[PDB]
Amino acid sequence: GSREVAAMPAARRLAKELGIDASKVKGTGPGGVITVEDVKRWAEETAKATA
Repeated sequence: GSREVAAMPAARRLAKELGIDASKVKGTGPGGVITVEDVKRWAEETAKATA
């Protein structure tokens, strides 16, 4: 399924609890699933940005 974006539960759950568009989170997990590390790393990438 290349014409569909996957989003595992862990990343999905946190994504919904964090308020981030998992789609915006280029998932690289087996089957195009946005991995937890993907959402977490990005979520922090935003907060990491100071200026």
